[PDB]
Amino acid sequence: MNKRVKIVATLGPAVEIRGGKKFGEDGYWGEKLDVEASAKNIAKLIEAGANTFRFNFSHGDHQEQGERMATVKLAEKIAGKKVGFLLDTKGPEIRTELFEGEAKEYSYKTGEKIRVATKQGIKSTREVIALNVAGALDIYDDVEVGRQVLVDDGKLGLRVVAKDDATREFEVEVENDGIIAKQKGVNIPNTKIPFPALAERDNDDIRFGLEQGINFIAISFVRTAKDVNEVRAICEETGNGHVQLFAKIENQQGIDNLDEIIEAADGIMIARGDMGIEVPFEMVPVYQKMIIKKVNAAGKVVITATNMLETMTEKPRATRSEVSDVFNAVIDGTDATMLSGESANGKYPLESVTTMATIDKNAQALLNEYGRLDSDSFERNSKTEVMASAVKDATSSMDIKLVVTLTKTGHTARLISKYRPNADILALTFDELTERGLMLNWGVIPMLTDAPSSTDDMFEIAERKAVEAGLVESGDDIVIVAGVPVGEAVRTNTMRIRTVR
Amino acid sequence: MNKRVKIVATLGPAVEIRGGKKFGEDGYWGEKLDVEASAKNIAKLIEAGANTFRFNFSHGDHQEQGERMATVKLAEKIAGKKVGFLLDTKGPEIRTELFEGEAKEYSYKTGEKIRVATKQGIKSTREVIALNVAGALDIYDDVEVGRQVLVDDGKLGLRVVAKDDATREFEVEVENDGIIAKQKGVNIPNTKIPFPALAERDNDDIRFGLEQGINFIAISFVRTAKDVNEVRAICEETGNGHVQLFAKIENQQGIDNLDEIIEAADGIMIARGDMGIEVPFEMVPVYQKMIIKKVNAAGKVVITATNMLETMTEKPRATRSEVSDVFNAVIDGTDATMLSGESANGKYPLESVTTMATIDKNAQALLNEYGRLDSDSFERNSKTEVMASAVKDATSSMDIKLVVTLTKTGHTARLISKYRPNADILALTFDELTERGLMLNWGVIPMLTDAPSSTDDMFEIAERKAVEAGLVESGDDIVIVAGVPVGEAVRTNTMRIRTVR
Amino acid sequence: MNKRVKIVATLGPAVEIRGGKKFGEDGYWGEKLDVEASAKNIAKLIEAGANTFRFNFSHGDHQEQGERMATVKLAEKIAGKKVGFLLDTKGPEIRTELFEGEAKEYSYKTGEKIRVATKQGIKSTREVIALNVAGALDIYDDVEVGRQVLVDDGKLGLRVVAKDDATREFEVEVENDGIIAKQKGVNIPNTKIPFPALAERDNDDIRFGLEQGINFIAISFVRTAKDVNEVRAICEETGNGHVQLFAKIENQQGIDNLDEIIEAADGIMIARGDMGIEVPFEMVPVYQKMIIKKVNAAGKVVITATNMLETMTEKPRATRSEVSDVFNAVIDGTDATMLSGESANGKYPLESVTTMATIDKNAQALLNEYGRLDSDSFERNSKTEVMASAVKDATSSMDIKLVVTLTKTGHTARLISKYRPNADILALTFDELTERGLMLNWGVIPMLTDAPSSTDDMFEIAERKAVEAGLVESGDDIVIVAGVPVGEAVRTNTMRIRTVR
Amino acid sequence: MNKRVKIVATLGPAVEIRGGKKFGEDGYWGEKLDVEASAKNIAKLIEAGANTFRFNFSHGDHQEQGERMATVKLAEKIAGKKVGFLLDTKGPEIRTELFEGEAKEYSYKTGEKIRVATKQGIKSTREVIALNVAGALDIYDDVEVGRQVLVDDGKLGLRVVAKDDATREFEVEVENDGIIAKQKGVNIPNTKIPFPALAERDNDDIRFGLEQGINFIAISFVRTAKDVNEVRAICEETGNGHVQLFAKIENQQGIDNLDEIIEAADGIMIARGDMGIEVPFEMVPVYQKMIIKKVNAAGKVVITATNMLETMTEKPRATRSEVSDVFNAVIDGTDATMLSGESANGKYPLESVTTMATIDKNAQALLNEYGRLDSDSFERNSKTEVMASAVKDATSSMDIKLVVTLTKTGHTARLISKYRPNADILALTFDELTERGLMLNWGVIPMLTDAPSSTDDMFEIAERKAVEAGLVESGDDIVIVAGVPVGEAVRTNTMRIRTVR
Ligand SMILES: O=P(O)(O)OC[C@H]1O[C@](O)(COP(=O)(O)O)[C@@H](O)[C@@H]1O
Ligand SMILES: O=P(O)(O)OC[C@H]1O[C@](O)(COP(=O)(O)O)[C@@H](O)[C@@H]1O
Ligand SMILES: [K+]
Ligand SMILES: [K+]
Ligand SMILES: [Mg+2]
Ligand SMILES: [Mg+2]
Repeated sequence: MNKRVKIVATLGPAVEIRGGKKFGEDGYWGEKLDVEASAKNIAKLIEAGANTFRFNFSHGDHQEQGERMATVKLAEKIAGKKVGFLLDTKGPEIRTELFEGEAKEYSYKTGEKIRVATKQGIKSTREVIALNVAGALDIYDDVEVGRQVLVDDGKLGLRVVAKDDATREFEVEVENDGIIAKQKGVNIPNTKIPFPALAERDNDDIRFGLEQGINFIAISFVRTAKDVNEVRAICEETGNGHVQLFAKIENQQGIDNLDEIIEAADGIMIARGDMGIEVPFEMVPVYQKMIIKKVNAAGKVVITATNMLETMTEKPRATRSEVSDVFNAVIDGTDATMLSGESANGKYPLESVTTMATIDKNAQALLNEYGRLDSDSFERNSKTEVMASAVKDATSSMDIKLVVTLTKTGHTARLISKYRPNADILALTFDELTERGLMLNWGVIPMLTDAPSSTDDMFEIAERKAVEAGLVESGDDIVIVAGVPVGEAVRTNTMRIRTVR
Repeated sequence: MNKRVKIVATLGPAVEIRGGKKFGEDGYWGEKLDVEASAKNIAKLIEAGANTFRFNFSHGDHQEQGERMATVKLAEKIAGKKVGFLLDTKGPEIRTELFEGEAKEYSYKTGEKIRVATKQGIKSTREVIALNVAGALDIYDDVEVGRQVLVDDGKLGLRVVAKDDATREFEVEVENDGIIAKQKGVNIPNTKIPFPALAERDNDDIRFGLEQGINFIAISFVRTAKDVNEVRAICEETGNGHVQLFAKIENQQGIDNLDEIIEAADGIMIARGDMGIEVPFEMVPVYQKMIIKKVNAAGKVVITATNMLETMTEKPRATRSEVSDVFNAVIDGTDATMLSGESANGKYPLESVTTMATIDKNAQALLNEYGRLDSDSFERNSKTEVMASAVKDATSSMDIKLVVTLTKTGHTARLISKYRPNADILALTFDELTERGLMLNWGVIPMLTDAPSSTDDMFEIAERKAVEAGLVESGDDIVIVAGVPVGEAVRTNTMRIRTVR
Repeated sequence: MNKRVKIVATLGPAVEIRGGKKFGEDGYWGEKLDVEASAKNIAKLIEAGANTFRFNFSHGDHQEQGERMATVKLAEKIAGKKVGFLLDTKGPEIRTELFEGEAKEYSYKTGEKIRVATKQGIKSTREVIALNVAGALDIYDDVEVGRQVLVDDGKLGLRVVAKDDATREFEVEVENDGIIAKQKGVNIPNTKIPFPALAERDNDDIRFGLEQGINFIAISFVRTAKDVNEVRAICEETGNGHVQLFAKIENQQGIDNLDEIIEAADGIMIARGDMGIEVPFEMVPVYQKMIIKKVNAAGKVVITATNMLETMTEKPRATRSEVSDVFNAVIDGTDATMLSGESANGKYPLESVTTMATIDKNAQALLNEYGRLDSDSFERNSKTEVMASAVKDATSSMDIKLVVTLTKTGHTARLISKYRPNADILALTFDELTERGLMLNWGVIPMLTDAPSSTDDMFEIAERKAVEAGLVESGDDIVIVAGVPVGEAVRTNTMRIRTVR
Repeated sequence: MNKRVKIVATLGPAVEIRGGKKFGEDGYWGEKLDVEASAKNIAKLIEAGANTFRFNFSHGDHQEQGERMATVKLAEKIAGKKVGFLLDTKGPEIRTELFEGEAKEYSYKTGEKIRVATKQGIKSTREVIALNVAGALDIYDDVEVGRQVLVDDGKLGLRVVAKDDATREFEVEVENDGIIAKQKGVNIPNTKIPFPALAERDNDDIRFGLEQGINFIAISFVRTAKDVNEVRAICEETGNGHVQLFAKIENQQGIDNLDEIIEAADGIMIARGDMGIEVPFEMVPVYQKMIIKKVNAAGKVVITATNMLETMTEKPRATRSEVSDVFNAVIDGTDATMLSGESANGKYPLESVTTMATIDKNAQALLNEYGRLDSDSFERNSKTEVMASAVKDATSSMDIKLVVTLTKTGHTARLISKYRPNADILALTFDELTERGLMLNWGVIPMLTDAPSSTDDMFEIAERKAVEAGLVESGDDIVIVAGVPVGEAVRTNTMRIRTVR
């Protein structure tokens, strides 16, 4: 079984050894990171099934993100397998503040009346919490009495009971027991804060990521096609046109403008953590099925994320609901499933990846019986798409071990992946950027190979590479597609059914 | 519009000029046939849409059949188009006898009591009719009182009211007004006459046809797989293995043994004239839909025949029921529609072919909306069949002007035809026997071409031949299939989508 | 088996005995009608399955039509079975005139030269054929040289070769051997004769028919809804609002206006004879399938007509194409099939009804497997229609012997019939007009009963009537619908599943 | 919106007030139960949508269970709403023992070494954990070194590293940080402990529960139909034949024997907590979808259980995966969803019921678009089932506000519920046992009414009861089913479509 559903694993201190000290150990942050040992841990995750690593710029500074990115490069060499590099931005969001005098939280216990400051560039006291609003907007006039301020994915709730004009402070009452922690999302539902289409912090973080070398950018809180277009401009201006942009849909505006966002973007990341707070929690499942169907229909990449194996942050086994959620996401038709704290911050990062790989592999087996996606309803809008439909027909007609595509830019691979064929898809490409770029497409196994010359037999190369990759053996039937001949073909125009020597 | 449904046209005196005298003219039979003029008439029928000519050995002697066959050869040269040659046998049947003293019929008017002789090798009187039973069986003991003797496709009915042992004669009463004519089918329903699996007259007629050069044999009254196998043995023994055998299903036994007959045969001819008398007339439509579905499922050829444009024997326009029957046969999924008396014996032979071509062409347009055949339900049982399914998918995905196959034996063409693609199928073949052999397959346009060498580009040849044939123009999209490379491919393994220069 | 598909039989001299003489015997016309002997012949057609008799006013005169209708009333008493009475109007048509002297017809040969008069109010001679043009129009200026004049369903073709202005006569050449009989329909394709809105002759014929007592009117050549509305006004004005109007679609204008025509009418008669000459003959099958689907969707009645068993006019058995046509019309979804010359003019009127009943009964058995109609796609537009859908669901769920509806106006029966349930429909109604009115609805067995009182058990009456009818026996399962209770119910609101005691 | 998907809420100390003290407050257990205050808390859960309360006999003792059941009877009076009573048996299971002294639990760290006693009838200490094995079995010889002992739904893992024959103790190493609380389920995968047919403890617990008055029994670890039959015998013997048995499928033996188990039982509880440890965790989603389809096909009840809103035990909002799990269970076709620790042990019992009701209500709205269940494939095996199919057809055909069934035993309501109609189902029944008995059927609103006499208008009563319920208003369309007339009817035989006055 080759795992068709791709895994995005968020990296962080959990797999990072510093000075021989593990995450949570006293004096850990004071130490310098141990690159080779940290690299070996990451390589296990690669071998376990991680197809792309996510670097959340919401937390670590550029030195932290850059060193972690460098470590993944050694991990690829240790593993002998390449992975995608994905950058997740802060976005038009609100996040929290530090405490005075050595405090890191207050036993925020239910029923008390306390305060949240709107004054920007400051820090907190037990009776008054400061919002490090991204950039430095003043939201005092945007929030009315009766609004709710939620801290840490909604773990703790604050009701605005009054507004103090003298200090520009909200007087709030704790609705339940919880923890106030730095760089924590703060959600204030039903609130129209006018944040910028692209904040300078995001612009700078993206440029830093582009200099390091990344393949994908996940843009937090995309509200319109404009949020995508601004990032696209930076990628094109810097000569990084190959970078794919995944819009993060996490609010009503992103949902209202979904069709326009899908058209501008290369894919969607269903950011359920913020979405379930910004919109009614009971509507997220409805939106998730609908987003997956729409993104697939557009031949784009969809990632399901947040709380998928949440319990695995503290325990070696996930809950029944967590396994069900990962299984259903695959059935709904997701290209990829994602791990956040489970891989970044948890006690069982490798176990979380292996557990997700096992469920994803089991669920792929039931796509024929229970799968929601319907390739039969699609309009075939181009000759390459007609070929992708034909390949899917071959995989339905007989037992096909592998579909091989010789693709220059990955277009043929994306269309074949879009059709969800009953076969793994080996994408033979001629450059590292195209190869890494296909890593989140459902069922695609990207493989680097020499660009073919006019005198080469591309069918022979496809069989040779598939055999080298260990994906096929003598007697197996494979479907191979290419644009023949090289140098005259305008597009993928040929389908061959071949029995492996 | 290229006519996908093939037409089988029975030849006869109607298009044959003898001594400058037309059929029906006094002294016509006494004259010698005019080959070139007769050839020009046949060429018009070829141009009108006849894809195969049927020679009924039930009527004319070997000199008549042989000269007619020779005339069709000149017609192909005049027309510039080749047609199939089909031989129809007498079979385990009963046919009628000559009258004494210059009489050719008696105004057989209803209610009289008269006689039918069983004595073989004799001739008739108004009060006593002789049965020229094929070969010379004695059926006197096979027919009981109360049985019905029907003459000329059931046009006239005789009820057996008594049996005279002294003369071995049946005493019958005329049930209705009609004509007793020579070499007329005589049906005696619910009668178990034990005729031979292969009569000597049939064996001799088939050998004569094989010496002349034929592509198909329609075997009258096939009751079991054995009837087909006996003919198959003669074809193989004489070096005529290329000949295809169409079983004629015209009785309950043929219907009971249909699955075995289909397996032994290359196709079925639904001989409705005898079938509608041998079995309840109201069941023929049920059998017709079922036979077409079964033969198509087997990738074999099905021909619907008898009374299709019957009125056109005497009038220039068919009845509403005749047009409906031809239209429905195409909708049911027939490969071919047939003309008997309309082309052989009628006053409007060319008009009958043109009328059938018009209805068949109109009906092909409604196959997507009303067509009974369902390719989706078929098991794809071989790699060439998987390719045929893939070609059908391409024709459904986008507008394909033509499907081209380079086929050595016609196997790929038959499987593509089986799938009923929304396109004409140009079958490029390397010998005349394969070319003529594909003439009754739905949508197949056979074309002769040089056998390809290892250095040829078969895709270029396919486009060149299609353009030469006038079937495609610049900008048209075509699907081309072949076994590449020539000399190493085991079978059709390649599908190419090409835009015509 | 009960025959679900209804039969319309055209009456004429064929079933009539004159002074102990049959049609086709010398001096037949000079003898008075043997009413009782003629009535006995008609009762046999009723017993054989004719559900309605058609009186073609294009033929003969009011006395002949009135006498024939009285004979049918006698035949209903002799058979103990009621039938519908249908009047077929002349419409905006051209008919050949009576001939001077004794002649009823003349035979013509290909190439003969004759004339066609345009002068109205005169009789034909063999050499000069006169026309009865609706509205007494002069068509001389409407017909150019080169136009074709066709006689009797296009059986005989006449070519206009010259025009004589002195006599306003067309000089024509006979194109094929044929007959020109008195009162035969004349078609002049590609001409635009300006026929009137409603000819006075049609107003007279309709008023005469309503006075005799009829249940249906088939309006010839309906061009627009106004043609239906004019007839509707006469039916309403005379207190004959119960009469149902079947628009005859026989020209391009009717096809073009089909939706408005269906909306105005109670049903459609597919008048294939004129339609096949008025429009390309190959399109009639396309139009037939489409009309049947549209009329059924509208919950109205569709009759397929002309040439269904044409050969049975002269012979005891129909052709294979004729049997195919009747079977396919049932499969297409027709409520009724019709006989014209076969029952009015032929040698086998009773046999023709019996043969059609046999084919129709066999075809009904294949509706589940091959039926074109799809009740699943219908919008249920009213509470009675929702009950009709529920009744069909019951018939699909289990073996239902009979559906019984207690209907004051037949609306519930029409809706149940629209749904094509897998059961016979016993329509218990309280007046003879409603009873005769349902005779052409698919599967409906109309039965007269006393109107139920508010103290009656309608479920018990339904079982008793079905049992007395011999339709069901002990242990049979039946579905019964009614509006309960009587006097409070505004519509059929109840469905009962009952086992026969 | 009425919540069609039923909720089972496990009761416990969480909703209980002891001497004016809440769960999670010092000295709570040393205070007498405040019955009235506890009853008021429970009434809120009833108001929020709990349809049945679950009493887990694996926990506490008969006095605690009996007192809790009495409090629920009080809560039913306070809410003016009735709920079902469900008893959950211990079954052939292993549970941790009570601890010596005050301790209810102990915390353990990874790598700690402790022992597990096999001796029965003793209490645990922190260093030596004792087990209550069903049937008081000695499992020492059944467990080898290297086996894993899991505690509390597999939350804590223990590895057997040595066996001490002197004390019959297992030496184990703690594999992950976790807690060992009293009376927690213990799983030892890949072992075959020979549990008895029905433990005497289960016989006692069931008899005690039946005496209190219960409507349902969930049988833990059903291995075969015999497990169901033994409980059934006790219910029947005691005159409690009305009690429904839900087999809990939580091991491979139950999965293997599912068809026989479903046949013996009234329903199935998908006990995912034990099932996820007993079988590969990735297979639970496959088994869940399959069990729901099979139970629904059988016209029986299916409950999905465990970890549905697990995070709500400690927090006010559930995770994204938890919400996905509840939504998917409804989409899969579950009759009911369940709360365990969330309602019995957590800080947010009322909120947990409210959150589940909200998700269940939203999910019901997407059943038309995404529902897995397909009533179209069912065989209608009886006349009442045919009526149920017809009712669903009515709800599909038009906007039906409510379906009302007058059912003596609830059979008609079960059949209507099986069909998943697009409407609420008001079940009018004549006894409280039938009424409580229908509380877990999908979409059924059970309502007590007087048994109708033969002079009563059942249709009028149905409308009046629906109106008094506030379920319908003037102009609403309702479908009513009944067996009419009362005293002659052997089953529901009538369907009425009625508009509310
Ligand atoms: O068939 P389409 O969808 O019009 O795509 C054609 C385009 O795709 C390409 O073939 C790219 O395909 P690959 O990257 O898979 O080789 C371009 O060369 C070409 O312009
Ligand atoms: O794919 P299948 O159905 O096994 O057929 C394979 C056979 O068909 C053939 O390719 C014939 O095909 P063509 O006659 O169309 O060239 C044979 O050479 C081969 O043995
Ligand atoms: K982020
Ligand atoms: K023959
Ligand atoms: Mg977010
Ligand atoms: Mg024959």
